[PDB]
Amino acid sequence: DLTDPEVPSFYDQVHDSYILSVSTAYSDFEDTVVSTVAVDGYFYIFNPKDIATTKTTVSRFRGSNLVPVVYCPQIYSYIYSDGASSLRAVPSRAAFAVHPLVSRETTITAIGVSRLHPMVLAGSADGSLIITNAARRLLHGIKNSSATQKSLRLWKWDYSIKDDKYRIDSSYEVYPLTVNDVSKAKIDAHGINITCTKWNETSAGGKCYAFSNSAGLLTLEYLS
DNA sequence: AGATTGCAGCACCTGAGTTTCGCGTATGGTCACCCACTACACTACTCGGTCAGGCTCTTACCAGCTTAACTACAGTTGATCGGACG
Repeated sequence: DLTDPEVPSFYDQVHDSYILSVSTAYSDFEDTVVSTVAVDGYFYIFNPKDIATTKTTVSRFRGSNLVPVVYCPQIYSYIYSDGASSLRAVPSRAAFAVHPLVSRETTITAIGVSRLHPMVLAGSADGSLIITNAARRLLHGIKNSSATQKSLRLWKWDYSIKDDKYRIDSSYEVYPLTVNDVSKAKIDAHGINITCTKWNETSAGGKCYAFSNSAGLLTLEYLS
């Protein structure tokens, strides 16, 4: 309680080890459920009214030391990296309904989403930044999912061990949804991994986004 | 409002990511056999000293003599010896 910070309202065990990310799935029609992932790999959704009577599991991942999880409030779905190399959506009231959104050759390290639109931004540690419409997956039929949903690479960082440049590539690439795909882990230059990515969420700024690599090359674009 | 057509819902054959598995190939581990080296106590044949046997050589003769030297009697002079000195 930010007004009474001396003692917590509750202190209950929910994971075996380090809890990496916690996220709130707010709604005008359902309880404020909370999701959590940890180095033990479990993804749990629960209601803070009573954890013990409500705790539910979405998945167990391989133990991974950075797992981005965010809430897409336009479609009431959590958006998460599987700790390896796929982006997936899970509705807060149907945990079994896991839909994979995109596959990448290197781990998804940062994810961003906004309160005004369903556009999800995901950055992989290969320096690739991808955009995809999560609502097109969530609000439509299962049958033609392998062809009706696609993604676009907005930018790619690259680096040369001998030339020492950072080499931002503006060229757009379309990646279709490989549903049955393998997890992958291609190692890449230390500075070119994407450390954060977020859209501005005001109406005036709503087409603007910001992203960063780990060397320091913060980058912003207005999508017009 | 019918002839032309799409959506998409049903069912069944199928495909890969993922898993469990069998074997190769090769490696450390069990343990059984029989070998090498060592050694305390022993086996046994020969060599060696001692003794007898008995065959063997070589001596030197009896008294006398007659060829050969000693072996006692015998006289002035040494120089250790006692026993006392320095």
